[PDB]
Amino acid sequence: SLKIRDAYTIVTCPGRNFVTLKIVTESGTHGIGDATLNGREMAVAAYLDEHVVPALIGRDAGRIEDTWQYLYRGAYWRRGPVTMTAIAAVDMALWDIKAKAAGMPLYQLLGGKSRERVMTYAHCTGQTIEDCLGEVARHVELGYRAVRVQSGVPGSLPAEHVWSTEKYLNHAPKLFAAVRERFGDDLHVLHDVHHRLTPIEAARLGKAVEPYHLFWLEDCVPAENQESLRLIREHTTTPLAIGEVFNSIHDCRELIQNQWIDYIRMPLTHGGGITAMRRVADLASLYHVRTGFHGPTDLSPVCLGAAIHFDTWVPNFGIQEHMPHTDETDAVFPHDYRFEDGHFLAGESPGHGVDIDEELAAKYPYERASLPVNRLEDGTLWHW
Amino acid sequence: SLKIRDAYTIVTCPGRNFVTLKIVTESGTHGIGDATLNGREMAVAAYLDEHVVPALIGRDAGRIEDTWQYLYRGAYWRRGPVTMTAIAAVDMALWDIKAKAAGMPLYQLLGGKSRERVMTYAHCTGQTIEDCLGEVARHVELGYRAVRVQSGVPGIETTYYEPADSSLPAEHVWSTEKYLNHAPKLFAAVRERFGDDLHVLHDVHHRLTPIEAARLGKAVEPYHLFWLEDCVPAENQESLRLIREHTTTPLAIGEVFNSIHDCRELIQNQWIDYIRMPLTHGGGITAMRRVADLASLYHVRTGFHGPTDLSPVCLGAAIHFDTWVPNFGIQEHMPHTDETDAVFPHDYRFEDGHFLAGESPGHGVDIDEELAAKYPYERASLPVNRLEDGTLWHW
Ligand SMILES: [Cl-]
Ligand SMILES: [Mg+2]
Ligand SMILES: [Mg+2]
Repeated sequence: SLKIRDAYTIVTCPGRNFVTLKIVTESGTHGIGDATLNGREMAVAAYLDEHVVPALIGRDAGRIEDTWQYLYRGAYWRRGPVTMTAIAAVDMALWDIKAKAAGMPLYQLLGGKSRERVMTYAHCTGQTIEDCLGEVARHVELGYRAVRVQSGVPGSLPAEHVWSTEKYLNHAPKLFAAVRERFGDDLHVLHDVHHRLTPIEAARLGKAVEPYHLFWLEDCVPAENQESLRLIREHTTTPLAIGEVFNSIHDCRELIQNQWIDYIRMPLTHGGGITAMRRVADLASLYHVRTGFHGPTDLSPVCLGAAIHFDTWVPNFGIQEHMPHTDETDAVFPHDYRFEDGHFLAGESPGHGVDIDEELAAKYPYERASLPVNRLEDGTLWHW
Repeated sequence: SLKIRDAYTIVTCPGRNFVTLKIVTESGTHGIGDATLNGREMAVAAYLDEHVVPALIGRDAGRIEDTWQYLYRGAYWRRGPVTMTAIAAVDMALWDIKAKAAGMPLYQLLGGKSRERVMTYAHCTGQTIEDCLGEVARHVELGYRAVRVQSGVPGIETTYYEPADSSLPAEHVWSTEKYLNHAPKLFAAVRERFGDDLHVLHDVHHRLTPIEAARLGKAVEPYHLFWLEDCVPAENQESLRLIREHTTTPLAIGEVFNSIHDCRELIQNQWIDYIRMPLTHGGGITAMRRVADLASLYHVRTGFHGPTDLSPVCLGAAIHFDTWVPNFGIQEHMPHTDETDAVFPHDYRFEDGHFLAGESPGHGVDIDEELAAKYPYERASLPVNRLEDGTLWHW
């Protein structure tokens, strides 16, 4: 393997912000990794630019494991979203370089294909239940076998939304009943609670939606305290998914080992890269837990390409979220993964199959954009 | 309550790097908060500059709790050293403002004094055991009632003073077995020369596995350590169980934590005796009050991390906190340089081995921005540790 000659970040906004890390070896071979942390992007950019990048110069790029441990342990302050995203970007770039050196697409390096295609789900959202059903129909036509459904509840800086738990709990089952009435049983139907309930509230929701057989009920409750899942699991057989806001195996080890969830959602970019996520997937597999990588637009095509490779190999694959990037984003990040009849197909190019067009990236300057916050009707700052 | 008219960071290196957040209200009143994260300073600087500061403008400065929740929950990505340090800086600055508004020193706002002075410990280090003993003698004469003792390990070139000593991480070498065979000799020697009154502390600094730390704890029981600190890496909190079940040497942990969720189980299971997470890295006064209160239910006491890499702003606020908190254990003292002290004027005092909280309204610390500008940032990273075979280990 060859030494790192150069490493640098690229920041671009082709429809939204992305941060990318590029590593270049003495042979000229290079790899890239996603470093995007939505709404806190420059924290990661600075973590990389000032503290990590300079330490990479001269390192042996082949030493993926050593580098991961060096950045993880060597930071002294361990775990965290900025921290683990910086580490993920390095890790992804190094796996890219290793696969290129091997002359293999990334999935081959990981252990080869376990499946012929990677099932996705699409976001189907409407203001009304009827609007949502319209979106489902349009996505089913495109070949999506699974859909995440959400509808309105009647009644630069962060936007401020208002929330009512009880109005939502009383309304949500109506959406799922309408989805089943219109589409029947074959369709996989997913729902994202987006952190807003307490455990016994989520247990009530879980029970209420059992007749609709959801693929998963996602992020029922904030789970910094992993025990938060216990009451839900004890009271419902609706499958549960969690973890897009996680960055470490230590955020979910207990959730997994106690069989409190069915799908782990932590993605490559935020969960410490391929190196770390293999270990999470493997722990999950001991307990029948499957992968369900977060895949919003705010993870770049670099992450998506690598995710599709990972998805193609991992035995306990569950599903891959798909929120299509804009044409501008796809142009900045040329890639060889393909979408066909509701599924991804991994690329065959050595590496994870994604590149970055630096000249085109430079046409789209960073523009600050923040995630919304949520407040209760009395003004209480809540979970968004 | 007044609105925030301005907010900004100040970066300065009067001997080492500090990052400070300053918040200014409509009336001109201001507060400051420590934002320093040793070896990753610019990540926090950017977190604040690019993402938090712009959202602070126009907010009601009196709404400390709401602002804490807004930044913690609103980030979406929760916890973590960069995240929680940024939040702590805001929180500290806002408590500073509130205490000034109340016309009270911070400890009064928290519930008043629980003690008349704040006991500290000093760092005593030397290449040989004899060198270390000379330092103990020197600090005991200064009035320290407590000392953390560290000495070199024969057959090991470098062991765990400003650790962030290079632009890029220095590479140290480590041998667990040489350390385990040697360390008890240090404590034996300290007790032989100084007797039983002195509080003696030791920092294992993350290098052992649980059963190894169990062995060490047992071996040092005769020497009655105040605490054995950071025995094992503790992302998996269960890592403390074997140690606790095998030794009665008191245990301290947590300088590398940033959330109550990093130590909830350690505390509730009674696996530690002292919690070390400090204000700057632990989400500020708002969060650390809750951590200290959970700890008190289980006889756990506070032992705030107090290295040079937390600024006088943190130290001053820590001393106020220490003065009020019922379950106070001890306050670490690593003296700042004269230049650092000049850049952050403050009213806490050190007398006869103890801190005395200030009496001026606020946390009693300010920053001289004109002076701070005279000391430019200089990157400094913490070292890494490798085993003798080259394995990247825990520093
Ligand atoms: Cl972080
Ligand atoms: Mg989600
Ligand atoms: Mg320590």
